[PDB]
Amino acid sequence: TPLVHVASVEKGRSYEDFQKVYNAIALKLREDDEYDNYIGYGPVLVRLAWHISGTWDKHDNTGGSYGGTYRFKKEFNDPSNAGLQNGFKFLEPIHKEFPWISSGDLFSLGGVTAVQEMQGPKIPWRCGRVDTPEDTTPDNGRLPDADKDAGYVRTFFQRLNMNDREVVALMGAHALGKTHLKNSGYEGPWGAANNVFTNEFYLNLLNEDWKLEKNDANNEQWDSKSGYMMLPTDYSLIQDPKYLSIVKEYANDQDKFFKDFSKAFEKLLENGITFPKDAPSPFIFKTLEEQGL
Ligand code: HEM
Repeated sequence: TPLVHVASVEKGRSYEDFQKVYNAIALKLREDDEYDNYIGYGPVLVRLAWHISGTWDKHDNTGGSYGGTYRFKKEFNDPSNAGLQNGFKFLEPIHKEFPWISSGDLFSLGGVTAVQEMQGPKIPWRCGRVDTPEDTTPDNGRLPDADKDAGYVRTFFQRLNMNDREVVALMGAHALGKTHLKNSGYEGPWGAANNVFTNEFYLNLLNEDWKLEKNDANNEQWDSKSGYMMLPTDYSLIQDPKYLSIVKEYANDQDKFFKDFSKAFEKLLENGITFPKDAPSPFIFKTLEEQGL
């Protein structure tokens, strides 16, 4: 009924092989530091890994990270994917160096690497995604809109099998990077330390004096006098009572948030994938710093 996507390890590669891909991504992150006014590519990589995974539909098992479909024009040109071509171009040179890794494995590993190199938590990662044909490419319109409320958010995330806790944990990724008018019709960062992974998102949410205003794209965003912004969907996290108590927990405990994020992020990246019992356990990569590199 539902497609079945069995993870298949890239023939004859082990942990050490993947650690080398990780280290290559990481060294390039370190080196190409001028991107987006010195934010670096970390944030776009995280967003890339979420977008390739977010097309999943728990109803017929289509979409998700498995197929590396983002490589196809249809998904690549998804209006909701605007600005991701930058993460793509960053990974190409890497793919050329390690041509045996599948796309889905590379795209998703980029996300893990960025998080960990940006001082976030360790995210267990599993290999085995297999490139699928251009015809398995999901139609556009499965990624969420930003101009909605808590109800939309809850409903949406339900398609990916995420509960309230998972939704709020994952959204704390908004501490990274920023909106770009040209990409999404939103402009501004969510906080100050946008290339370091912290619970800043939650603090800003609770602590700033947010003003609803329209931007130059003629969209409404919540603006703070500190120069930060929140999307309607971000804001909705404090409008819903269930959401708001989680936000509070995270604002209060960065550890808690890190643990929750880690689980939800991995889950997000593994949705739609069946792992045979003989499959290797999830890998935990060392950072550059842990390797002395
Ligand atoms: C309701 C769900 C979400 C909505 C509506 C949303 C919307 C957006 C929008 C409109 C942008 C700005 C794009 C641009 O103009 O460059 C953005 C950026 C970003 N999103 Fe989200 N997002 C959502 C969930 C997530 C999740 C679950 C993650 C990761 C777990 C994530 C990670 C990021 C990151 C890191 C950026 C910054 C990228 C950069 O600086 O290029 N977002 N998101």
